[PDB]
Amino acid sequence: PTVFHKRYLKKIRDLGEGHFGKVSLYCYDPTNDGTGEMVAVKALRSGWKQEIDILRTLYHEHIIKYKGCCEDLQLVMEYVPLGSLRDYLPRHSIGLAQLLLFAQQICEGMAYLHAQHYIHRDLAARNVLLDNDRLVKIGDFGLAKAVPHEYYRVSPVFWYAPECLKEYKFYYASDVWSFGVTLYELLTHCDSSQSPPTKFLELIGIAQGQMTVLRLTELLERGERLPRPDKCPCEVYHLMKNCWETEASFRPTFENLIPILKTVHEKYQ
Ligand SMILES: O=C1N=Cc2nc(-c3c(F)cccc3F)cc(Nc3ccc(C(=O)N4CCCC4)cc3)c21
Repeated sequence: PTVFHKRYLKKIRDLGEGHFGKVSLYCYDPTNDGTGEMVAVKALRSGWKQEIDILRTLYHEHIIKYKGCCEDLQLVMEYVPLGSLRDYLPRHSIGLAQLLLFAQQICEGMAYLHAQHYIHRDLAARNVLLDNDRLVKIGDFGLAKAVPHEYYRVSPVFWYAPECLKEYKFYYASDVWSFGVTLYELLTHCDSSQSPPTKFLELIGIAQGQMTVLRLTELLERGERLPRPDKCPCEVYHLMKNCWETEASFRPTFENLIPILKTVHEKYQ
């Protein structure tokens, strides 16, 4: 039942490019009548095996469902046709309350992941999938690692805390910084023109590209941050800034954020 066979799997289309692999849509049809379920299949070496071993362990309402494996090994997951928040939000006017629900849902999945002693390492809107209108699922565990220790010794730098950029140490609290950035993306409706790379490169400029990471590190340590999104309530932006505390230990955990987001969700609903 965990094993899928190459002969009964037929390709429909490519879905995208993740960390250490391409994601493709297949229909898995043993019966030969298109009755069988549609599945997302990710394909590749050392780190690839790790993504299979990680996601095999994980089971949660807001983590993408592992279905099985296949001999090319390939990783078979549930298919979520609505795709990512990065894809979805630019075309669908979604209200503030729904966005906060998604935010709550991300933290519940991340709180689960951390309790299993894993860090994600690319928590970004491109890796948050919609199952349905009020159900996010976190995808792409290609950079995910098992914490040995308080951190893993290590790249999407515009989502990364100063300690990752400077000291090459990824903490549980580093994922919370990234969540802060993801929350910024949701509140801008994942608008390209307001994206973290666009905004940070406006602040840094591109006259000296060899020192992008240095200049990014320096501005963050100066206390400069991404602006408040249009129509974002002040309360919510403070929560963002709390996730972007320079000192990692002053950031809330994902367990701390859940009841806060529940209450903020209930306010604007
Ligand atoms: O269903 C899935 N099961 C796992 C998984 N992973 C990803 C994924 C990821 F999480 C991170 C990075 C890259 C990825 F591909 C995406 C994905 N569903 C997708 C659904 C629709 C489109 C699509 O039709 N698009 C997109 C642009 C407009 C056209 C594409 C992908 C799934």
